[PDB]
Amino acid sequence: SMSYSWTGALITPCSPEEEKLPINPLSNSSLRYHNKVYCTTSKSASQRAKKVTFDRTQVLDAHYDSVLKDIKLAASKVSARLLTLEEACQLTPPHSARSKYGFGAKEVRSLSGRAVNHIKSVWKDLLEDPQTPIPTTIMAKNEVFCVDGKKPARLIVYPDLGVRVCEKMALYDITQKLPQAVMGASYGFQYSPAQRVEYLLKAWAEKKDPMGFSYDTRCFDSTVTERDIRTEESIYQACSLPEEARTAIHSLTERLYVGGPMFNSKGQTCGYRRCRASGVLTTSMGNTITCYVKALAACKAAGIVAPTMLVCGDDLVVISESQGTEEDERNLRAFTEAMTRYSAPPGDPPRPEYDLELITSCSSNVSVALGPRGRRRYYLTRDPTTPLARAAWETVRHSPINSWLGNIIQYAPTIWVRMVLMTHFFSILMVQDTLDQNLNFEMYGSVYSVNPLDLPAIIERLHGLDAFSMHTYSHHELTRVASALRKLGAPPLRVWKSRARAVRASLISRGGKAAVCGRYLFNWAVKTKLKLTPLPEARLLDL
Ligand SMILES: CCNc1cc2oc(-c3ccc(F)cc3)c(C(=O)NC)c2cc1-c1ccc(OC)c(C(=O)NC2(c3ncc(F)cn3)CC2)c1
Repeated sequence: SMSYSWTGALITPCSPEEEKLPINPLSNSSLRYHNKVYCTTSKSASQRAKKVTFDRTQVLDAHYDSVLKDIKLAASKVSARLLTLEEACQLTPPHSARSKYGFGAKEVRSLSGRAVNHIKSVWKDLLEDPQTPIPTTIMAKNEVFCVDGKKPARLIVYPDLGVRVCEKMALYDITQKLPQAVMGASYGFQYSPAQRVEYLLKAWAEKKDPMGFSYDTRCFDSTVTERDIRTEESIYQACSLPEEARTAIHSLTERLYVGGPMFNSKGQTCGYRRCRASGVLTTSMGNTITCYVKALAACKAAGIVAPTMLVCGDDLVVISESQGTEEDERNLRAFTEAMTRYSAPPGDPPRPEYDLELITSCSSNVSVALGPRGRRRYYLTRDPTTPLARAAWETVRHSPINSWLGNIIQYAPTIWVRMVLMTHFFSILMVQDTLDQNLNFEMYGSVYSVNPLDLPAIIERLHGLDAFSMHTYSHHELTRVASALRKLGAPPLRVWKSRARAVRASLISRGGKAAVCGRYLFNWAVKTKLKLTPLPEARLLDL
């Protein structure tokens, strides 16, 4: 069947949109930035709709059946509970999109009578009706990118706030338990960046002759079939559950997850979906389990020797025993053919790598830096151009949600985070006098809140003390930040190093947590190094 059907009505915005920042004609830097940086808007929504609309074909085999049976068996050992109406209301984030029924996240969170009783009828309706399609809204995401053409806008498909609370009642406990239970160590979302690196280093070292590859499915959400979604439901039903959860899970699968009509921001019918909805509670878990099932089966079909797998939604990495370059190349082609048969076709074909550092997954790669005594430290990095471009977007566009503080947290050991992002961020917090204030930031389709003064403790907990002493960066990391700065029209590293010395001194002068930030985060900026010791604060819980 077709992944989507369309009526011709536009995917409409709800906010003012901007494809490009206005150019300053007397600035060459403004010109370089204008030539390279763009924001996705509703205007490209139709181009995305064309790319994601296609017929799916699925051919399953004994390799697929065998893997599916094993994950159902592991799922059968899990016991999960219903969340009460109150717990599910409490799990709603402060600014979750308001309901069409005249109530927002504030009424849900505070348990206001009308919001609670509206959700109660949505819940009872799921128990008595297993068939009526649930309506959804389709919206074009506004994301900043750097060219090399332009990526069209990604689409978000989500049900009403009242339905979102009900999904949590039925499946929240499952999302917190099922992935780790059925995938074990392969479950990608259980690791901090230092633990992920440790996992990859152990996977690499345990092979006699390692080979690794990453796989990208072309438009994964659209490749998910109705049969794939009903299979996810049978995985969920393999768990031990209250009968009320079983009924609600079945109704959610048939009325929402398998498909349904999509409406734009104006209430006009946009189309009909017959694939994965991007904005449902089960998107991340469903994608991770389904990608894992299809990939493990494809590994068996291709004759991949001793695979160690790491799965993050549709992002997958397989580290295995190399059979030599010719056989590895034949095996990756057979893996791709099996993946395509299972309806998970490739975007870019996979390539075997014989150095862990050469694999790109979740836009990232492992890099090596030397410590002050010459010890090799391994950490995750990425090309810094798009994160730096996103950081710059907000200097002319003061957004209430920062789209680059997530980079400081995830990529804290990197040259580009330490020298540029940290320097710029702490500078702007001191100019605005917002240092000690909690701020909102986006991280993998979620709006988190963090206090900037807690950054040294958060970083040590997620990366270790090593994040504050990556002394000698690789030639590639050095070239990557220098080219990114040049391409965006930004000042070079020598300027950032001078600015960091002033930022370090200004933070130290404020004392307390601001002085800890200055001493730990900017030790790279001084020749007379302080001896950085473990933070007792890092021995606290962020998760
Ligand atoms: C570093 C850039 N990000 C990432 C870099 C990555 O590089 C590879 C990777 C690269 C090369 C390889 F050869 C193999 C693999 C990844 C992979 O697994 N591909 C299969 C991968 C995933 C993320 C990622 C995604 C979502 C997250 O979050 C959902 C997080 C996170 O770390 N979130 C945080 C947290 N999560 C869990 C936890 F317990 C503590 N902290 C801190 C807030 C990270």
